[PDB]
This record gives sequence, structure tokens and C-alpha cells, in this order.
Amino acid sequence: VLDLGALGQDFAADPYPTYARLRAEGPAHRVRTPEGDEVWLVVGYDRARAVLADPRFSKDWRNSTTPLTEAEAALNHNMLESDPPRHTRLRKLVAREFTMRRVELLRPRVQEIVDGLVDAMLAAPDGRADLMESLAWPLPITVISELLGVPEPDRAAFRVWTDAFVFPDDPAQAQTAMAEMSGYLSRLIDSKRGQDGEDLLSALVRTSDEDGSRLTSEELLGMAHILLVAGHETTVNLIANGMYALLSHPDQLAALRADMTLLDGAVEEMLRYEGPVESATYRFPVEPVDLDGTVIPAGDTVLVVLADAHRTPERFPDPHRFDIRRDTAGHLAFGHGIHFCIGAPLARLEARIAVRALLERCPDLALDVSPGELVWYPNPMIRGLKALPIRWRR
Ligand code: HEM
Repeated sequence: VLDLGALGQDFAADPYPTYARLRAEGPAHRVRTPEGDEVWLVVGYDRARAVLADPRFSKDWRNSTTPLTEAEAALNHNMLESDPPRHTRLRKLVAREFTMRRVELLRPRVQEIVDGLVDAMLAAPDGRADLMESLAWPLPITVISELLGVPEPDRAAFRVWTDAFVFPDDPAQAQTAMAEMSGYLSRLIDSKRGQDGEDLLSALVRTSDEDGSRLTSEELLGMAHILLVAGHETTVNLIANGMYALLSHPDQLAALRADMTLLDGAVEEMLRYEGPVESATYRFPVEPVDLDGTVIPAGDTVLVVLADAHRTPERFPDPHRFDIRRDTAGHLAFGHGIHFCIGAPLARLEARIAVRALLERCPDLALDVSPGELVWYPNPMIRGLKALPIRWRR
């Protein structure tokens, strides 16, 4: 068993080599996460892709031998942690709210939000700021919060809770954060009841109250939680990671600035090259599964290392090169199969508007920190930065 925690920040900063060595030996490996969790890592583009859509790997905890704490159990009734027929019903309930068609209608508002955030950031007295604090975090939380009716003054709280989840300074920290959030969400849900809010949460509350068969009280909390959390944490990191890749690759940045029609393709490469989801969410084999000779017992935790699939030479030639014009068709940054990120259209909209706004309004935009000064999350599931200092005055 490889102890990833023993590799320290060197692993967090650059985990790809480790993932590659493992892929060379086999598709599945038992590892010890920095958090102390003993789990399985599935590496290799082909294998990764197959497992993601393989019904033998359930996402329903009833098939997991790992116990759910009280706090975790309260939020566990969501589409992501479910298999059909439950998953099918939960997702269909809100699928229409997130199609590209619907999401496109949000462009004017997303533009407003970005414009305002950029206006505030560029007013910095010394032409310096942290992109994470000034844009990466604020944008996604604002968008999903307006959709789900989370009052603006309560938004800063999710960042605190997210930090407690991502890089918990203590196991209990994560749990306390989950209980707080769960309580906040239940109260918010309550405050919506009876009122005629036009936001999605209010709509969901109504649906739940009118027909508990379509959405039980527990599935209601589960939905509020997954949509709000998955609704911004990864987007925040895509924006920061992507802008970091771009600004740290002079020729790619110059290429994009020279032909902004390459913007959409650049965002795709950011997803492929430095996607926010290093490893997919927990999967549990219903029955023992044999992967090219290795047998993962039923009930064990399995993480499909998307980060490694994206560095597989066979699918992405010269994988370590950040190439905005590269062919990225079929990458797994948004997953694969029935769980394919329901927020992909929205994420792409947010990321594209943010990156375009920074380039078009900040011609002298540059990094204001050195690689060694950057702090990456050790969690094998999250690829992200603690902060991203930038400047725009040469
Ligand atoms: C650029 C950022 C994004 C990335 C890379 C991302 C990535 C992913 C991935 C890889 C999965 C599936 C993981 C697995 O199979 O275990 C997923 C699921 C999900 N994501 Fe995202 N996501 C992003 C943005 C969003 C946004 C904006 C929302 C907001 C609606 C969202 C909502 C969800 C939900 C609700 C699921 C569950 C889908 C299901 O189980 O059917 N995601 N996301």
C-alpha cells in the first residue's frame, strides 16, 4: 500500500509521475490517501473510461462496506451517490434546468457578474490581487446561489465549509462543517416553504411538499446540497488552475491573445491539462471485480484517477504539453456515463466568460507568484490552488 501522505506537497504539486508509475504496473492499486483513507486507484484512460460507465461499480453506499457518519448520512440522498432507478429520477427532476439551451439564457447575467468582479479587481491600488479571491471563487458561488436562492450575505460561509472539506486540518473539522451546512440548508429549505420564491430551491421544496413520492424530504436536502456544492467547488478550481496553466505558458497565452477564436478550445485544454477533478467520486464494486488480473473486493472504495487518464499518451500525444489547439474530444474532465456532470454546460459558460474577460480587459495580466510559492491540495480527488496571486502592470 502506497502512502500518498508520505509524498507530501511534492505529490500534491505534481501527482502525475506517481499516477504514471502505477499505470505502468497495473490498472488498479491500493493506496493510502493523505487524509488517511485506504482506497483503490484505477488509472489509464481506457480503464478509467470503462469503469466510470461500468454498472458493476455502484455509487450507492448500500453497496459500500464503509460506514456513513451521521452528518454524511443526512446529505447522502443525492443523484451522484445513487444508481438507477433512483439516479434516473433525481436527475430528470432538474435536468431541464441545466441543459445548454437553458444555461445559454444565463449568459447576460453571468457576463454582468464577471464584469462587476473584474471591475472591482482592476481597481486594486497596486495593480495586484489574488485571482482566487477576486474572481475564481466569487463567480461560481454567485451563479449557483442565485439559481438556488441562497441569500448573498450567507455565501461566504460555503467557502469556509469547502476548506473544511477539501483540506481539513482534522477529520472532525470536515464533519462539523457538514453538520453546520446540513443545518443551514434545512433552515433555508424551511424559510422557502410557504413563500412564493421563483428560485429552483423553492420549486424543489414545493415539489417535495406536494408529492413526497417524486422527492422525499431527505432527497430534498440531498438535492440542495449536491447542486450547491458540486455547483461551484470544481468551477472555482477550473478557473484558477486554467488561468495558471495559461499564464505559465507564454506561447499559449500569446497564441490565444492573437486569435481569441481559440478561446473555447483553450478552456477544453485547461480541463484536459489541469482539470479540477483529479479523481472521480467514490465507486463501490457490487461484487468482486477483476481488472487485468487485479481483484478489487466488493464494497471497497474505488477512485478513477481522471488526472491520469488525461496524461495517457495513447489518447493525448505529448500529454505533458499544454496545447490550446490540441484535440481534446472525449476527455473525462466531466466524467463519463450516467453521472456525466449535469453542470458541464454551465461550467463551460462560466469559465469561457471569465477567461475571455481577463484577457480582453487585462492585456498585461501576469502571474505574481512563483511555482514553488503555490499551494496545491494533497487530496487525490481535488486538483486546486489555495491562492493565485496575479498582477497587471509591467
Ligand atoms: C468546471 C467544473 C466542473 C467539473 C470539471 C465537474 C466535474 C464533474 C464530474 C467529473 C462529475 C462526475 C463524477 C463521478 O462520476 O464520480 C460531476 C458530477 C456532477 N456535477 Fe459537476 N463539474 C463541474 C461543474 C459543475 C457545476 C457548475 C454544477 C452545477 C449544476 C455541477 C453539478 C454536478 C452534479 C449535480 C453532478 C452529479 C451528476 C449525476 O450524478 O448525474 N458540476 N461533475
